[PDB]
Amino acid sequence: MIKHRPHGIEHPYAVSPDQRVPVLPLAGEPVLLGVVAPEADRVVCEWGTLELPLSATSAAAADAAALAGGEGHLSEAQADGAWSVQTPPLAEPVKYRFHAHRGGAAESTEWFEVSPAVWTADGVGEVRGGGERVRGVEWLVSSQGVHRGRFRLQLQDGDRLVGFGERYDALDQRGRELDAVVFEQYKAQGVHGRTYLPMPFAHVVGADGNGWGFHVRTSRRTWYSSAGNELTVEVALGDEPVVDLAIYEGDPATVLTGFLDEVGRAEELPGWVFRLWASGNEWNTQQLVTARMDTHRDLAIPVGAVVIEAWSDEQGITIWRDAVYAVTEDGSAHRAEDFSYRPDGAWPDPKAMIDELHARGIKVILWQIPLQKTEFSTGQVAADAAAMVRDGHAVLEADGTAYRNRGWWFPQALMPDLSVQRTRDWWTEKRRYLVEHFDVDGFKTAGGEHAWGHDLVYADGRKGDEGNNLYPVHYARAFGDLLRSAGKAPVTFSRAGFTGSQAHGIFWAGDEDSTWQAFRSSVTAGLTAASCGIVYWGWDLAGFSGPVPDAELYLRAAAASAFMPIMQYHSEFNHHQLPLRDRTPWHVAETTGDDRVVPLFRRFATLRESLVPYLTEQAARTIATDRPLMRPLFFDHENDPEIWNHPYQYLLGDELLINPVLEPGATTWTTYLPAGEWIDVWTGDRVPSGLVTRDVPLEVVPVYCRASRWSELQPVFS
Ligand SMILES: OC[C@H]1O[C@@H]2OC[C@H]3O[C@H](O[C@@H]4[C@@H](O)[C@@H](OC[C@H]5O[C@H](O[C@H]([C@H]2O)[C@@H]1O)[C@H](O)[C@@H](O)[C@@H]5O)O[C@H](CO)[C@H]4O)[C@H](O)[C@@H](O)[C@@H]3O
Repeated sequence: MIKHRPHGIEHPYAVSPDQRVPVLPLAGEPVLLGVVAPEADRVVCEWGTLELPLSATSAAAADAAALAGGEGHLSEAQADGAWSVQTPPLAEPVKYRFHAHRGGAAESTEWFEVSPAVWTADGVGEVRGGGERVRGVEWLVSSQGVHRGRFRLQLQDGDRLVGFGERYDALDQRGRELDAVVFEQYKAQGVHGRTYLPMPFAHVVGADGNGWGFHVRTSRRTWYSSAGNELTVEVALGDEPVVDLAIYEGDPATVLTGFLDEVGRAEELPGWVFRLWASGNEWNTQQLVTARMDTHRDLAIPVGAVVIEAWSDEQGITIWRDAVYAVTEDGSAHRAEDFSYRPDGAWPDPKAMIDELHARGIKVILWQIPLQKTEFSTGQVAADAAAMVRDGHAVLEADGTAYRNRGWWFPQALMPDLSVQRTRDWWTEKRRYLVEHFDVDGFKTAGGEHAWGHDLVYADGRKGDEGNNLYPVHYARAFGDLLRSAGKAPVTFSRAGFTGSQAHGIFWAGDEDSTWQAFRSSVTAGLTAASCGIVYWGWDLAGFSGPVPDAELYLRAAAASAFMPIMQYHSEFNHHQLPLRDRTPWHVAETTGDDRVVPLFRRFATLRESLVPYLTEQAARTIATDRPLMRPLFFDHENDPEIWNHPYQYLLGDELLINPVLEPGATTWTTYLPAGEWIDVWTGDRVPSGLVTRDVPLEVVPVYCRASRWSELQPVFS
């Protein structure tokens, strides 16, 4: 047997051994041809009129690590039935196929074709809307059609580029190469410069004149680079060679208003989301969740929400673990009364647990994935999978078969097609009893990045090249709507999204190690996301992955996060080994032996509770004025050049300036205070504008209040 798939697995940053590299060669480029034929003595390619012998070797891989989820998931530095050959350069369309044989038994692949492409300024295609800001329009064309547009936006000296969704490497992207595509990068997002939540939108800000911004209106992939005075924008295309480009003019907030008016905006969430969120993945039973929350109560560390990740049967992920019930063969949803819960099960009485948590004022959030596992051939999970295919609730391959997940996380799983209302209904209907009976307050909607390939088909008419980036938006929206339909606020908690995600729930920065570098990246992620209109945002403070963080990093992160839109701690699945990897304050104290951790965390959490009315009012202003909640200084201060030397500072709402302590061992910290009158919130003293240095013991993160509103904020800090 011999396999060749010209596009391959379509990992957006990687190639697979069965494919053509590159998929679309420029004219003059050679192409590398991979093929997988596990048992073959010899493999040849019939390439045009030539015959090209294949060596046994693969492309390549550092890409196989990538296909396994990247370095965070896999090493195994090394350790495949793969063959490859490099062709002559491509001067024209070539038809090719492959011939292989094992010891005198031969096979032939189907014919394939590849047409070389060239960049040209000549064409019927147009870039609409950029006015005189756009120069150098070119199109990437082949005998097949127009594949991509490209053009340049004029920049002025002093201009910064801030935007592009949620970014972990830098606030200002000028001088860098980046793209916008939804991808799950497992940790080290800043290092790779990738993101779960890209947007083809940015602020152009800081030149003497008034600033502006742009939105490429596409859900297809886009690429960006800036050198000298130009920003280069490359746009993947569908059948129509048109790029529609929106330009917004004004101060940064007004620029944002134009964008959000077009693509959507946050609505006001209940004030309780501003309290502390407690989480960890290994709280997998009723006993564990109640024990952890009891410890919160007993240590007097206030918590407003608890996330339960492994709550479920781990199959369909819509039923409590150990619940007993009659499987519905037709794949229909269950009523609450379908279920009974055994005394010895993982969750003997989940309603009583939730009622008690509610009585203490703690909200409850359940984990979700937009995936139906196929690895089980029996039970409810299998009945629902069959129902998805039968009734058309599954995202489809070009050939009409159901898409099977190509990623490393739950491979082969189906994706519910959330692009249309009927399937959004069907999928969330299975979760309805959780909200209506069990009174669950939210969903942590994890994942959403799983759709790979350009020719996938969605029921809304879109193909995968357009629709795959949109999928996480549909995903958050679906569960938001479930909550609304039960009369509850649309609180979804999501890592992934795209243009339009602004209007659905809450977002967290995703998976990271516990390191100062990850801490710094996360701040940048919140700042850039806010610049694009993502209002309720948080991260896993001091990281959820690997060994428990040291006291210093933990407390630095906790202090800063108390000043961020969403304060949450979290911990990754450890295989239930001992010792625990919990990120709870008391387990961190236990692990480090540091007796400052619990009392100082308590103070931060206690101050946090006092900040809820302020955060609530500021959130409402953010939603009304589009001036961000976690606010880079260029929004109010844009003509001040000095602000760009302190990219990790921000305004929390109008009145408070925050300066996270981002390095280990720091006994002092310097803050740049822009034009205005300031007050150190810890001493209540007046402070002048400009650079200000103060001591930073662990109980302090630098915070300053506008003098005129300090009367309102003073009780919070007393
Ligand atoms: O990159 C894929 C994935 O990696 C991590 O999970 C790998 C893990 O998946 C399966 O076990 C999971 C378990 O890890 C946990 O997942 C909750 C987790 O999901 C997201 O992060 C994961 C990594 O943990 C990432 O997507 C999310 O961002 C994070 O906040 C969450 O904590 O719990 C679920 C449910 O119990 C479990 O299915 C798989 O079984 C396991 O073998 C694999 O190592």
